[PDB]
This record gives sequence, C-alpha cells and structure tokens, in this order.
Amino acid sequence: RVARRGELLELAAAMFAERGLRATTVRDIADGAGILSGSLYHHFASKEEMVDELLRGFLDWLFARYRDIVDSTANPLERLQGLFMASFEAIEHHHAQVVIYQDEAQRLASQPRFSYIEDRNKQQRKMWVDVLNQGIEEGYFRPDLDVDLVYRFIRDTTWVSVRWYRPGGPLTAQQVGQQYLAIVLGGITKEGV
Amino acid sequence: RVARRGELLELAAAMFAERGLRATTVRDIADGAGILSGSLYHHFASKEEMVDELLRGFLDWLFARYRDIVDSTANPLERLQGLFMASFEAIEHHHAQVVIYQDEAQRLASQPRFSYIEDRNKQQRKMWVDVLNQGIEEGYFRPDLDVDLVYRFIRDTTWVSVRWYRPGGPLTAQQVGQQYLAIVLGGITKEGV
Repeated sequence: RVARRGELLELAAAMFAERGLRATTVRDIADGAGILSGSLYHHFASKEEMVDELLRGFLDWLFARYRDIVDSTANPLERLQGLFMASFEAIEHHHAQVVIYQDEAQRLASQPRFSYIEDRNKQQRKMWVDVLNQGIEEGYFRPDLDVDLVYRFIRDTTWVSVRWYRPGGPLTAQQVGQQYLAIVLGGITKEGV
Repeated sequence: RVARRGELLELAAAMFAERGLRATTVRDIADGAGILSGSLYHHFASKEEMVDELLRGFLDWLFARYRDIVDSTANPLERLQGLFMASFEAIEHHHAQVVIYQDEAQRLASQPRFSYIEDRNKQQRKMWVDVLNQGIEEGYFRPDLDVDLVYRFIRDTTWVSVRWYRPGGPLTAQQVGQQYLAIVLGGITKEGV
C-alpha cells in the first residue's frame, strides 16, 4: 500500500489523506494505532518525518516506474501511453500518498526538508516535454501542438481524477485512465467530424 | 469583474480568493477598503453573506451563459464547443469568483444558505450529459464513449487550469481553452496514428 514501521506509515498516510496533514497530531496517529506516543516516537521523530518518508517512497516508486516505461517502450506514442497510465496505477495502489502529495506538496516544497519535490517536478516536466517533442518530430503527434500547453493538459488530466474517484467503486482507476487516455490521444469526435 | 456594494464585493472576493474564506475576517476586508467595520456592516451582515452574493452572482451569470449558448447553437458539436469555452471566459473575467467556488463550494454546500450549489451542480451535469448523449445519437461523437466518464473528463478539464493559470501572463484563458478544447475534440495524435 505505502510505496512495523510500514504498518504505522500506512495508518498515518490514511489519516493524513483523510483529515489533512496539519489537522493530524502525533497523538491522533498513536491513538489510531492503539499505542502510546512515546512508542510511536520509537519509529519517527515527528509527523514531518513521517510525511517525508511517505512522499519520498511515493516519488521514488513513481519515477522508477517512469524510468522502466521510458526504457521499455519503442516509440513516443507507446511511451506517452505508458507514462500516462502510471498515475492511475498510483491512484489505485498508492492512493493515500497521491492525495497527500496533491494536498500538501506545494506548501511543503518551500521547506529544505522537501527540496526534492521541486527537483522531481522539474524532472517530470522535462520527461513529458521530451516525449511530446519527439512524438511531434517523428509524426505521431499533431505538428502544431503547443508543447507546454499539452504538457499542462496531460499533467492536469493524469492526476485530476483523484479528486472524485472512489476506491471502492465499480470502475477501477485503470478503466478511468484508459478512457481519459483515449480522449487525450483521439478526442471525442468521430472520424470525419 | 464581479459577476459601492459592488466595489466592496470586488475587494472581498480578491481577498477571499487569495487568502481563503476562513482566513479572512471582516476587519481584514474593512481595513483593505480603508473603512471601519461598522461601515462595512452598512452593506453586508456577515462575510458569509458576502460569499453568498458572490457565488450567486457568479452562478447566475454562468448558467445564463449556458442558456444562451444552448439556445443559439445548431447542433451538439457547436453546443459542446460553446459550453466548454464558457469556463475560460469565467477564468478570464470572473477569476476571483471561480477560485472561491473551487476552494469553498464543496464545504459550503452542506449549509442551508448554500443549497443552490447542489441544485446547480445537478443542472450542469444534466446539461453535459444531454449534449453528449445527443452528440453520440446524431453521430458527432464516438459511439462507445462512457458518457458519465466523458462528463467527468470535461468537468475536470474545463476548470482544472485555474489552478495554474496566471492572469497577467502571455497566454489568455481563451487561448488555453481553445487548445484544451482541440484536444477534447480531436486528441493529440495525427490522423492515421
């Protein structure tokens, strides 16, 4: 789930995601785990340190996926398809971490503890802009796309569904991602329209 | 700008949008306008009442636009194009209200004062689902689209750009919306790909 310490991190993540980081105290977490605060402090020095481990594990997992996808695909279309679907994998299997990132990363990024957030932000943009540029150059994508805008569109659409997606529901995040991807690639209009 | 009272509402909206509703006091607003709190209370009974007037004026303006668009377009493709662009008109010219809605509407909606929020939420969904259904039936849109999912995609993409769009920048919201719309309609892949 989180991309004894691991069990505690899982519980803390769920609580952070549901209630918000700042609204969650160490006492809250310790009580949730049915343990004393002193015992929780045998695993983590602070709630800030907990979020740090959560976001690091999440981003390390995600950018490892990106790497594997980039390495294993044969052209920019295959690559973009794989990279696009990775966010929905994250939504399905690392939901708490995704929600925590969405809700807290921008605020946290100004603290030295979380300097890696902007590092990864830069790395992800370069990744997307590179695949878009290569896809336009080789003729997989429309030639007059505004690459920065399409990057924005993709960044928006790969993660925006976490705001409404329900984990226990009928549609899986994968199915949502496949349909979202279909629109990104081919739009909603019929050929000839 | 806001879709003497009007000037004060403008100032309050900007402050609400920038700092958040709950973080903004009446004293803050009155000080911003260079007036006593008692004088501000000659226009509004509470900050809750201010937000109510802001969100009502905004939704009334927006759904009037929707109405005009529905009435003046000849087919579901034209209709969807017009309706889609209306959010970017809102982002450009009613930015504070859009941000306030995005950041506060879900929380406020449970209060009786704001019961119209869910009413409009239902009305907007029905609008989108109706144009999508009619477009599929008449052959403007792909036949096997999951209408509820495409509604979600459109709702997500029509408003998500307000999270990063900069009002003073080079691209206008209209240009962002036109490119977003182009992808929604025809995707990023070249014909044949």
